[PDB]
Amino acid sequence: WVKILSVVGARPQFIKAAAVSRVLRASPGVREVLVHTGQHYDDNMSQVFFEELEIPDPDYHLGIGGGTHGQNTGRMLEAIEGVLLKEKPDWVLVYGNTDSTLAGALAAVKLHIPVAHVEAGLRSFNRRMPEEINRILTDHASDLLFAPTETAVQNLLREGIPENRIHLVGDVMYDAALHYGAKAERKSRILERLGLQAKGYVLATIHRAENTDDQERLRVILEALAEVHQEVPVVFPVHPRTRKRAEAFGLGSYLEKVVALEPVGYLDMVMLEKNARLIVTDSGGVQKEAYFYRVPCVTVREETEWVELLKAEWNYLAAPQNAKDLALTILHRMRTKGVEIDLYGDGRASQKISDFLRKVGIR
Amino acid sequence: WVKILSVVGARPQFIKAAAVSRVLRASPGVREVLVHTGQHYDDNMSQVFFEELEIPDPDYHLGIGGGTHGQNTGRMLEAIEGVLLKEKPDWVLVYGNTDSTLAGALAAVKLHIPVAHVEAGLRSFNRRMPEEINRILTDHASDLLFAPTETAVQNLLREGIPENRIHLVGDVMYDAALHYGAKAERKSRILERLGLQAKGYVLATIHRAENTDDQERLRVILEALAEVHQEVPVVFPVHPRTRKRAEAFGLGSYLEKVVALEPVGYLDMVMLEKNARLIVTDSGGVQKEAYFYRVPCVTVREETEWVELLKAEWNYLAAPQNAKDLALTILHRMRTKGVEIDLYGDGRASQKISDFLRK
Ligand SMILES: CC(=O)N[C@H]1[C@@H](OP(=O)(O)OP(=O)(O)OC[C@H]2O[C@@H](n3ccc(=O)[nH]c3=O)[C@H](O)[C@@H]2O)O[C@H](C(=O)O)[C@@H](O)[C@@H]1NC(C)=O
Ligand SMILES: CC(=O)N[C@H]1[C@@H](OP(=O)(O)OP(=O)(O)OC[C@H]2O[C@@H](n3ccc(=O)[nH]c3=O)[C@H](O)[C@@H]2O)O[C@H](C(=O)O)[C@@H](O)[C@@H]1NC(C)=O
Ligand SMILES: CC(=O)N[C@H]1[C@@H](OP(=O)(O)OP(=O)(O)OC[C@H]2O[C@@H](n3ccc(=O)[nH]c3=O)[C@H](O)[C@@H]2O)O[C@H](CO)[C@@H](O)[C@@H]1O
Ligand SMILES: CC(=O)N[C@H]1[C@@H](OP(=O)(O)OP(=O)(O)OC[C@H]2O[C@@H](n3ccc(=O)[nH]c3=O)[C@H](O)[C@@H]2O)O[C@H](CO)[C@@H](O)[C@@H]1O
Ligand SMILES: [Cl-]
Ligand SMILES: [Cl-]
Ligand code: NA
Repeated sequence: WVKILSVVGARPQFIKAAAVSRVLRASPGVREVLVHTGQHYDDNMSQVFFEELEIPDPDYHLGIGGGTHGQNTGRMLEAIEGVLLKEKPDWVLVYGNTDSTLAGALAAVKLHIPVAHVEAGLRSFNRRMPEEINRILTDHASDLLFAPTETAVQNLLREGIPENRIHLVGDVMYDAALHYGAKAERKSRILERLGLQAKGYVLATIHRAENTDDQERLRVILEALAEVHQEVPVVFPVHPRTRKRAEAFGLGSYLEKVVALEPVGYLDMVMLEKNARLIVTDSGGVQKEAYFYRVPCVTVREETEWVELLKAEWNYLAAPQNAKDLALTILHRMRTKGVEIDLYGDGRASQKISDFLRKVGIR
Repeated sequence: WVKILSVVGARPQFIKAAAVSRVLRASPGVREVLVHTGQHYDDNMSQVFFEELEIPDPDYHLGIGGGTHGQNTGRMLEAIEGVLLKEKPDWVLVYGNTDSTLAGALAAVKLHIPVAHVEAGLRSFNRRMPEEINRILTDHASDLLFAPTETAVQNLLREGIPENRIHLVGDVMYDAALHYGAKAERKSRILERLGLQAKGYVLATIHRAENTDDQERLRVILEALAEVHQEVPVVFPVHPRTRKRAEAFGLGSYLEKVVALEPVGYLDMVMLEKNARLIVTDSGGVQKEAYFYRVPCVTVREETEWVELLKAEWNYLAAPQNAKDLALTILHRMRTKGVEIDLYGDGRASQKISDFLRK
């Protein structure tokens, strides 16, 4: 009856989409079309998520990826528009803040197709971040804004977005963690294969462009991880951009001084996060995931969007300026806990989102 | 030296860049680089402005136009990104609110090149207009905002954009009218070849998507204008978009019933605006221009971005609901006038901008 077309491109977008897609598939008023831009294309970055989270094959795969901002965004814009003219959906759902997100929103909004932004209103206040551009422009292009936190609500209101278009629904990635938890615990044997026990390692992920594209920042990080490793084993699934940059900069050797893995699937990843002594990341989603599992976290950035984690003291910023301090901060915070607090809703964000889409009516 | 790279695609943008470039051309410590996206390509929509306004040849011409929103915008984003990578400017300047404008900003922001928006903060609150989306996304992507009006300023502040990034400089298209008026006087002979008497006609332009793509709205307008023509001749430079939609909906006879022209150069157009009894338009520029020459204006839309013109009684909104209502509104308004008031500044917006960019 109502057709809702989702646009996904990259790993974190398949996980969110998994959770929301489940509710939309199950809903009777609702046919879904999934468009995968091709932004993430390696099997351990894309395929594995579709398999392990039980997502059906995309209705479209545009096969666009590996280019500049300008190539990727631009080619995505044109190709998504193509799909949209054929499919003529009632809603376009875009997720998060990848180049794929912005391309989806821009494609839709000029065709007068209502766009709903899942994970809306987050701000880094750091415009050099491409993801800051993406979420600002996406949000102002959107008709519905599904905010995960009250901070995000307040950001949107401050940018003069009407309250009637903003919905605090919490976080679908919490829905996903809750839902897929039993499957992870049953199926992952990553601890076994690595020979690791509960709380006998630190988990690390790093891929922010601002960390990977600057040789000195990256060196600071790899070196701090290696030092940390001497005291507590460090498990490092390595983003494909991070590996490419490490290699290009001649930092290959630093990956040998830790337990460096290829990108892992969600199920393995849950298990690593759950059983870590501490998570160190520059990832958006991992910051929250650490909090889900009540594991202290260190964010290797000058800022985070998820400021509630800092207030609650589950998270702590440590910009990579010298390996000495970064290593020290990590080992110190390894001993901390934040305060008890519920964030991110009740794990039924996707259900709230589905309901608001079905019941908004024609303008 | 500061490298300022201007991105322009459409007629209105050439006219603004004309005013801004003359100032930067003759400014110490500034190299100007101009990219033409190719969005307007016809000689009567593009080349004629470069020629008559003495705008230098573009350093680059990306040759993109005539496609969808998606196609135009997408190819311009990739192409403009190409040039920026080769030129590495200190600033990107974008103008107005066309698809070219958005591509330009978006290309630049992702390379961490600062973007200045010339004519920032205008709002129609008609979110469906592709120009509203364009100016909103652009304003939010820009680092400097050159607002032409106080309302444009209040619009930005309401959207959370901080005061220290907003400069009220007035309107460069005012600058342009001043500078080129004289030349329009000596070189324009359009009244001669059309055989019109000064104040012997009404001037019309229509090209908003929401008027042209909607058969019934376009019908009301060409109907209404033909009835106006029975009473006072109607002179109608027909935008190419308008011509094609009119022809598509089999409305081309209403065009022949009035004095329907291909698009004309800025010089002819200045003449026509100056010497019209009243101007009927859905253009943005042309409504300001009508006030410049104290010619009463009727704006064939449900709203305007330039609210000060309604308030000053120089302009009057007339939604295209009914051919006869629209025509009577036009015929009525032509023996009206607005109040004594100076808008859009001193004719030195271009220099105020040029100044903020070196500083
Ligand atoms: C900083 C930033 O803007 N980030 C935006 C960004 O996501 P992100 O930074 O989280 O990238 P990412 O960490 O690759 O994926 C995490 C997931 O991978 C899983 N994960 C991670 C590593 C791994 O080896 N295996 C695995 O399953 C983890 O378990 C976890 O579930 O794109 C997102 C999107 O557009 O949807 C936005 O929502 C984000 N915005 C925010 C604000 O968080
Ligand atoms: C409504 C809207 O969004 N409009 C935006 C739009 O401009 P616009 O509607 O004025 O298009 P347009 O009317 O073709 O050109 C006018 C010029 O053509 C001259 N003109 C007109 C007809 C003609 O035959 N010959 C000629 O020289 C006239 O002398 C006049 O100088 O794109 C502009 C841009 O991105 O820079 C935005 O600043 C505008 N935003 C605003 C707010 O005005
Ligand atoms: C601009 C943008 O949208 N950035 C997002 C992108 O980062 P990410 O760094 O993956 O951004 P891109 O999609 O531009 O990929 C960058 C580079 O990674 C390599 N590559 C990428 C994918 C793949 O399957 N194989 C591969 O080798 C290529 O060298 C490619 O050029 O996804 C991340 C999640 O994982 C998000 O946090 C980022 O916000
Ligand atoms: C979406 C967009 O940016 N719209 C702007 C564009 O409208 P405009 O209507 O020109 O928008 P486009 O640039 O998409 O052109 C639309 C159509 O006009 C025809 N065409 C255009 C140019 C040309 O030289 N020859 C030709 O034939 C083509 O059929 C083209 O597909 O410029 C106007 C100024 O004139 C601005 O008021 C509009 O905001
Ligand atoms: Cl990662
Ligand atoms: Cl026109
Ligand atoms: Na369904």
